[PDB]
Amino acid sequence: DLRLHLLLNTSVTCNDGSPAGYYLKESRGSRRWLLFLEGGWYCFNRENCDSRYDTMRRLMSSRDWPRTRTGTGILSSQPEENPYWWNANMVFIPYCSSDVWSGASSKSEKNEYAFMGALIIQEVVRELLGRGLSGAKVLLLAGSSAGGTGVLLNVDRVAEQLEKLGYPAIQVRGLADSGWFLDNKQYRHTDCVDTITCAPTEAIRRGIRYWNGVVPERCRRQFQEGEEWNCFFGYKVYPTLRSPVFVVQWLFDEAQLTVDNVHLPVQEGLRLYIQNLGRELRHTLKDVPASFAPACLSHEIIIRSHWTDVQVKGTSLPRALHCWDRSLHPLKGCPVHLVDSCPWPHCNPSCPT
Ligand SMILES: *[C@@H]1O[C@H](CO)[C@@H](O)[C@H](O)[C@H]1NC(C)=O
Ligand SMILES: CC(=O)Nc1cccc2nonc12
Repeated sequence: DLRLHLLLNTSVTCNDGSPAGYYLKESRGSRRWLLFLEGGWYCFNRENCDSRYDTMRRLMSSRDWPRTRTGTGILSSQPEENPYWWNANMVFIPYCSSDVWSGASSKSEKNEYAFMGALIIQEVVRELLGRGLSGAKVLLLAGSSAGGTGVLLNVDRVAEQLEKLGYPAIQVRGLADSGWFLDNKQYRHTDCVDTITCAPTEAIRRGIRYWNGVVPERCRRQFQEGEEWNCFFGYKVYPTLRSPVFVVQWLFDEAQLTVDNVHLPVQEGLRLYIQNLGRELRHTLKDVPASFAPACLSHEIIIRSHWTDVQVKGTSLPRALHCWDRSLHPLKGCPVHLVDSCPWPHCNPSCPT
C-alpha cells in the first residue's frame, strides 16, 4: 500500500480550501521515483464546479480521502503485475484541483474555489526531496487522461525547479497516458451555450482565465497572450519540450469520441469520421520517437491491473518502456516507437475487452 501524506504547506489546497497531499510507498534500495498524476475531467465556471462539488467531491476535497491506497498497474510493487518499475519508489498524487493540473490561484473573496494544480506538483516535489528524492537518478512524471495532459504541461517545470534548487543530477522524464487530444472537427456541432454543448477548445479557454492557468513557457511565447489554450493539445506543446516524454494513446480514445459527439450499426458518414480520426492521430505521432498507440476503442491503461496484456506488433507496453529506459543510457529487437497501422477499432486482437 501507499500511505497518505497531507502537504505540510497548508496554503496549497484542493478546490474547497482543504490541504492537498500524496500517497507514498518508499523503497530505500532504489533511486527511481514514479510520480503519477490522477485524472478526472475538469470544471471551468462557478456553476458546473458547484455541480462537481455535489457528486464528485473527492476530486475537489481531501476531507474524505482514505488512509492508504493500493498501487495497481505501473504503480504496483509486484513484478508479476509491473514488469517495468516494480522496485521503484511509488507516489500517487490525487487530482483535486479540476484544472488539468494547470491552476495557480488560491481561494479568496474573489474566488469561490482554489485552482492550484500546477503548485500542487511543485510542493509535492519539494517535500519529497527531504524523504529520499534528493538521492534519485530518474524522476518519471506519469499521468492518465487529465493527468496525462498535466504531464505535458508540467514536466519541464519539474526539471527546471530541481535545477534551481541544486539537484542537476536528477533526470526528469514524462509518461503521458491518454492525454493526447485533437482539436478536430466534430461529428455533430453545437455552439457553447452550456456545459454539454461547449467543445474543449472553448471550455479550456474559459478555464484558463477562471483557473489562472499556466502553460510551458516556451510554448507560451509561440502562441502568446489569449492563445494559451493551444498548449493543452499534445501535438502543439510536445515539440517545445526538452524533457524526454513517452506518449501512450489509444487510436480511438473514448474521451476524444465523447467530445466529438460520437456514441456507438455504423453507417458510411460515421465510418469515414472514425477512420479519419485514427489516421489523423497517427500523423501526429509520426515524429514522436517514443510512443505506443494501439488501434482500440478504450480509455486509460497504465494503472489498470491487466495493463501488460495489450501488444502492438508483438511488444507489450512494459517492454517498450523498458526499451525506452535503455535508449536513454536503435536497439536490436527492443523497439520504442509502436503505432498500429490498421484502420478500425479492435483490428488489433490484443485490445481490452
Ligand atoms: C507555501 O506555498 C506557497 C505557494 O507555493 C508559497 O508562497 C509559500 O512561501 C509556501 N510556504 C512555505 C512555508 O513553504
Ligand atoms: C479530461 C481532459 O483533460 N481532457 C482534455 C484535455 C485537453 C484537451 C482536450 N481536448 O478534449 N479533451 C481534452
